[PDB]
Amino acid sequence: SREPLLRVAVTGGTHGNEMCGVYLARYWLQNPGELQRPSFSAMPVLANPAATAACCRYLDRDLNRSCTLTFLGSTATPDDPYEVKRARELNQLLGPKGTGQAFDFTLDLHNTTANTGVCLISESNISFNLHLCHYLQRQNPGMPCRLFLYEPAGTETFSVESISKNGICLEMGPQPQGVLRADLFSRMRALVASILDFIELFNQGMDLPAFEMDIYRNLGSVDFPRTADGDLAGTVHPQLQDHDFEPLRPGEPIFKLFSGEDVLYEGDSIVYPVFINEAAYYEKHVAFLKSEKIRVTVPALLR
Amino acid sequence: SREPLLRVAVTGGTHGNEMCGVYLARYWLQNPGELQRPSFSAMPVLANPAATAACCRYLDRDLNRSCTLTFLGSTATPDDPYEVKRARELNQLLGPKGTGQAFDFTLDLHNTTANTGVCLISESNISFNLHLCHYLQRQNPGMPCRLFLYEPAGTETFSVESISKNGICLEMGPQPQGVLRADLFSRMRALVASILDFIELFNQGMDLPAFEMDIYRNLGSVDFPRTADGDLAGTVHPQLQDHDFEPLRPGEPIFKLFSGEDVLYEGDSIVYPVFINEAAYYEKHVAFLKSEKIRVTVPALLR
Ligand SMILES: [Cl-]
Ligand SMILES: [Cl-]
Ligand SMILES: [Cl-]
Ligand SMILES: [Cl-]
Ligand SMILES: [Cs+]
Ligand SMILES: [Cs+]
Ligand SMILES: [Cs+]
Ligand SMILES: [Cs+]
Ligand SMILES: [Zn+2]
Ligand SMILES: [Zn+2]
Repeated sequence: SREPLLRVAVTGGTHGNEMCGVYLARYWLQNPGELQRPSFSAMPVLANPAATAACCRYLDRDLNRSCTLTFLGSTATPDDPYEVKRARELNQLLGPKGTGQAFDFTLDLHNTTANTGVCLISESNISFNLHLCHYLQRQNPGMPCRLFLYEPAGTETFSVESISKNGICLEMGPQPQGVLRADLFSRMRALVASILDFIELFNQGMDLPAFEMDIYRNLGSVDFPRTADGDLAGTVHPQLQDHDFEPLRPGEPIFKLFSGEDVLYEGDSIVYPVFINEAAYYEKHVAFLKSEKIRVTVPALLR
Repeated sequence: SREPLLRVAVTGGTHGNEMCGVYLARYWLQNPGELQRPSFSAMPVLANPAATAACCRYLDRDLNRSCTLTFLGSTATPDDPYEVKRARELNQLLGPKGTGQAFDFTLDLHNTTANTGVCLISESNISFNLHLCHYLQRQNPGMPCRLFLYEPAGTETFSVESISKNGICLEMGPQPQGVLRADLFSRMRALVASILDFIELFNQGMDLPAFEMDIYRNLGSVDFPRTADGDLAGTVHPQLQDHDFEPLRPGEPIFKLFSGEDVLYEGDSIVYPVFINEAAYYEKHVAFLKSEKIRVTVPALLR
């Protein structure tokens, strides 16, 4: 017995310098009509108002890492990081996380400086999210739309979309932080419209037969090569740069050191690097994430 | 009677989030050998240490707009912007500006999120700078190396390189702020080496015969389309994005509004837009600069 998704949010500016989501959220707040469908209206939300006003990723800490139950359930304090305070507001608005009052679905919009193209980022393999990705793939022949599965591996989910009963991140790159490209703005705007169309079809009872699809599952990160003092000793190798989701094979170059030497991948198997050279990840010690490409069977969603 | 250039500086991190210059300056500070030539050694300088440590363009104000004689000659104050304080240090180091103690040449390194490719930015048409550009063009067949002339039009020059008797900015894009690409790092490193080779040949007495070359001269800026509240109402049109230094003709699209309409260029003549969609220029109200392409005659530099 299918439950429609009637409480749906689209969040932008979770990171204040990722410009598509910032400007889409700002635009929809003045022009909500675009987010309405017959069965439901999506609420646009500017997730990090202060980082957005300042055009930076975050003020005190990364909002998209502050939505764990531990943070949300913490006793308030004047000294709390801004984004912890804001996370608690989002929990009031779209949660409380893990309870029956939480929103049905939150679509959280992101941009990356990595050449990811269009990808959906999910913290679990819930079949609805896979059907959604498949639907976007179908609506956009020739346009890659990949699903990146990032299981928290324990213990606590941490993202803004995790506050809702379900949700997903739409990530689009490459785009410099603080830069709004018309091409990505329009594409994201059209993909959001399609995601809302999908929710509408789902609500109206569309049968979604079982299928198989390739997805990418997080294996873990690789840091930039560093000096003893943890400064960069090199950066992403020219042959790896811009090649997100493409096979990286053992013995292939992953970094170029300032001293001139190549650093080769020393893994035992082929992996698929994602988020290659994201500005925001330098301080996180991630030059790229390794993923495994796996073919999964997606259960039917039938009335 | 030619005067050699013996006091030469290469400045990086004038803007703390432009990563090629940041990491080249950091690397050369530990490995200066690369900046030595028979007749002279270039001194590497990290221009904005605090913005660089924080990986942002500036802390209080843009350092590359703080080197006017007015700022440099201002009475110090605890309340002074950080970059005004730092500008005064650079004036002590490489100046004082407009006096005989100033450095012979400062090469200031920049990155832009605009697709400029390689360009040299000069605040005057001094023939040495044009010969330099021509030499780089010759050393790199097939690689555009364009000269952008940005006369202050009065009254005061404002850049870090303007502190020295002469100088120039080497600008390379596109690169996201906070991202270091190996390809641009190596290219800038090789161009710096060539600039130093040129200074060495000049010092050793190379004759530089007169020639003609095309350059681009600043006409002024065009702001993003804005709402009454000065927020973005659109961004750079997809047909203009990434097309720096290419002809923009009257009647051609320059912006795409969020409402869907195109904004067309309404100028009387063809211009050549530069710095199209630079992150740092949003707050400066510049979506691009208009330039005129002009063929100039460059005087010989003979012993
Ligand atoms: Cl489906
Ligand atoms: Cl990439
Ligand atoms: Cl020449
Ligand atoms: Cl551009
Ligand atoms: Cs509608
Ligand atoms: Cs790719
Ligand atoms: Cs040398
Ligand atoms: Cs170009
Ligand atoms: Zn993000
Ligand atoms: Zn700069």
